[PDB]
Amino acid sequence: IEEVVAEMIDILAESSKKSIEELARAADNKTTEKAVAEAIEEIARLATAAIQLIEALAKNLASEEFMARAISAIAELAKKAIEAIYRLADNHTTDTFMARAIAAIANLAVTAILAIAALASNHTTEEFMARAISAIAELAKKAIEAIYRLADNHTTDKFMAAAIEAIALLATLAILAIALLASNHTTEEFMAKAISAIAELAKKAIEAIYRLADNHTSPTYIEKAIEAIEKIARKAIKAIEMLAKNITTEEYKEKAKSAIDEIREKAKEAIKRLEDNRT
Amino acid sequence: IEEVVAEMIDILAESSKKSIEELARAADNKTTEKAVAEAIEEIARLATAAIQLIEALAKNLASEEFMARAISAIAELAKKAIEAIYRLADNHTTDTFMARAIAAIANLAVTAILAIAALASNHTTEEFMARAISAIAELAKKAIEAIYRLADNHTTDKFMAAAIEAIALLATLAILAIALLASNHTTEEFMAKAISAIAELAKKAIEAIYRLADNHTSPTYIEKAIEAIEKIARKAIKAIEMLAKNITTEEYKEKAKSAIDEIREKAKEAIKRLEDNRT
Amino acid sequence: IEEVVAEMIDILAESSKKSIEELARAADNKTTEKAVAEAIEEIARLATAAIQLIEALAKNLASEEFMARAISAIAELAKKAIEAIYRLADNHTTDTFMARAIAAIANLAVTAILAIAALASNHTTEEFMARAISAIAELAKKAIEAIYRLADNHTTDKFMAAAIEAIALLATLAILAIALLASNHTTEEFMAKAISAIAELAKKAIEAIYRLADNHTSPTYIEKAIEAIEKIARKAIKAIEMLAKNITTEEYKEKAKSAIDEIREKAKEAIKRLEDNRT
Repeated sequence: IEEVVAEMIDILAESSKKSIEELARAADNKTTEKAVAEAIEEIARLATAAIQLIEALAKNLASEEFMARAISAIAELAKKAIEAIYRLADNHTTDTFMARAIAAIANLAVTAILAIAALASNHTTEEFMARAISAIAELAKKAIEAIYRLADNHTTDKFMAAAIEAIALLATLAILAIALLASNHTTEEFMAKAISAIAELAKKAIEAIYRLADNHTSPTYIEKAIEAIEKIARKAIKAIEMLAKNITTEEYKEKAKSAIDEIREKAKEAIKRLEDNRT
Repeated sequence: IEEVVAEMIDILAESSKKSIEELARAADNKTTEKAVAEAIEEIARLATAAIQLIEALAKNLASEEFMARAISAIAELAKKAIEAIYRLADNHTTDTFMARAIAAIANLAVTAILAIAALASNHTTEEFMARAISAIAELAKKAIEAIYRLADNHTTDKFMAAAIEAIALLATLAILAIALLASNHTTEEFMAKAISAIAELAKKAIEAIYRLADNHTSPTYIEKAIEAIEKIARKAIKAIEMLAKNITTEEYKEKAKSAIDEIREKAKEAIKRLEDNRT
Repeated sequence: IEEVVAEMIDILAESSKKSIEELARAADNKTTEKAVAEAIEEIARLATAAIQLIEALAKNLASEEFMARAISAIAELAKKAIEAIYRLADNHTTDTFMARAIAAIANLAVTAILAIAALASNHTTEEFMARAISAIAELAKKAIEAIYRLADNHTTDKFMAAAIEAIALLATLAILAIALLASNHTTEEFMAKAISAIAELAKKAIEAIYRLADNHTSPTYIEKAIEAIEKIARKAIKAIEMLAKNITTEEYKEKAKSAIDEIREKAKEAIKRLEDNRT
């Protein structure tokens, strides 16, 4: 009975969340930063382990109802961990450790997204697939935002550039993950939302990278930021287009065409602002 | 040829065993405590990594004989790692690190249990599944006492509660894992053996939590211990109940209810005296 | 679309590689030996992480060329990390840290090989499997040399014995992995090539261990070295034989008989010279 298996999943989830919180609460009472990073590491490893366990267990589910429960559980684990890591990250003074917290957030997000994507591939109901797609989008945006806020506190362009790199992958993979699942929708309504979700991800990543990039002093890194931004846009456009290639009603695609145009105009404007501020 | 795959699995196991003890042996002559904790984590990683590798290798096996060896290998790894961690944990003076050691064992035990469950799910023969049931029970019991033994030498009570929770999950997860495997049996005698295993785990876990509670100083903790105990009891009973539902013969059922009756009252017995030890 | 999954794989591979080079670059300018080791741990985990992600994704591919891309990607990941680690290991003065470095190199190679082995099992065309066998063999040979070069820099015979062990495990598993993959060849031309790969691996591992053993002063470790060499030879010979039973043409078998003989003669020569060096 998967109900019992889903219960096994819940048990793992609640404990993981509980452990994460207490460890976080413990970290607030510690002084030396190396140990604070360890608290983040413990949170990161626990979340990664639990996600891996739940996924492997989730493959043994035939019921979408229970598969949605596993995905629902997995997403909250990621979000909870990301928040815990973020607030702990606010207490770091060394960019190296702040970079590691950023690294941890990205890797959790990638792990969670890919896990959800792999599970979501087995859904026949579009409603549940839309929820999985929604979860991925929310995870990507959350992780990207956390990284941005942390990035403002770096002094080294190299570390800010490293943050930019991490954001780009979160954007790319999330889009790709969404694309694979969105390709499997027969309902036109849900397909339009994926385009909307993708567009928002593109806008978020592009804006964040711009804002970090605007704080660079070295031309070499700003050029890397510019390179990164358009690649996100080009990826997003293909995703929207390919999904649009398989939809028949133009009403929704005209908005999809609008989405493509907005992504371009936002990206072109962002890059344009960056080049104008270069020497 | 699975013989070769089993040979790869065996090689992985022996190497893992070799590394774990050596690291443990090294740790006994080092002080610091940080390095001993590092050794424990390394041991945890070795066992977890090896178990994950072995499972993945074991999943491509069709012959049950080789799979039982794989299940046995996983069981042996845990016991060696657990025993090693326990003896090393006794060499720490800072209770926090012993609490961390408890975390490693619990997470380690869970990894092994689910792995065995996943392998055992592919068995058609009740005999080999029965070996897995005993193994899972033995892993939980070994880990639970190990956690129990460690809790007695520390000074901060809440970590006993942290230990108590960890104990609860081992009991909790083991029961469900046992339930899933027992569910695939057609012969009534073996189901009774599984119920007995469940009963032993429950009493084992419940007694431990009780023994920790008398060593607690503040009132809220025993209520949590009480909370922990009862959740274990109701489920185990429910698991036994649902398994008893699958028996047609009148003889065995009285023992299943006997198991239920013993689990309830003994649990009741443990808890109420705590109220006598409660303020 | 498998292209999209392969596209996701591409992002992960380049990024892991991106991070690996950067971590290596940072490590070379730092002074605390632990921080270099810390970077190595990061290199190991990231390399391990990407493989863990890629493998699960690659299993969802139907086109074999894309599977070969994944095998290639995994292979390139391992080599890059190993090379990076070696460069860092040369900067260690303490053998203790070097033993850990040896472990990391070994563990990465094992991870990649097993991943490829699991992936390679899904190829029906002998051509790509021959590439898969080749990739595994080259990874093994590369890892053996890196460890061998590092072993030359140790002062403690015990740590070299650990290095000898590390070489042995890689040789054995690669040989066994190749055997499993070679078992799936129908063309005798291709089966003979797998035998050749095994023979080269055997001679290489034996050669490394022999040269390391000559630098020992203690008989106890050299006796372990004879043991180490001999176990490898026995495994390789039987592996080649098992492959030979499924060959129908006597011509290729003579090469296998030759291959076995070359392995045997190499081992006795190696062992005998070691016996001449005992007191």
